[PDB]
Amino acid sequence: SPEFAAYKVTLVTPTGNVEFQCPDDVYILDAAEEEGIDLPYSCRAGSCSSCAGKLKTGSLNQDDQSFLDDDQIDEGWVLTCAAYPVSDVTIETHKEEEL
Ligand code: FES
Repeated sequence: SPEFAAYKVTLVTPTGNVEFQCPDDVYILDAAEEEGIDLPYSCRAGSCSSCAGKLKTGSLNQDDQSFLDDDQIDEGWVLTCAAYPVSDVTIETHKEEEL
């Protein structure tokens, strides 16, 4: 394993696909915001539905999330404020209305 790593995040947002590198120790939301992408949120603490997305491709660490149940994680749900990439990932954002 590397001392330092980042992963390519592809977000499929309502206004288009956007891509950026996300450090492996920065949450998806935080890294998107630093690149000027506006994503939904409210609690920023892993305990609500606001920042929900769907993982389409790759792997995440969501140890820091709590609101999604184990079946929802198995089904690909993501709380973007509380998720770290562990590989390159593609995530569809703005999926709250779907819960
Ligand atoms: S903004 Fe509440 S869980 Fe992410």
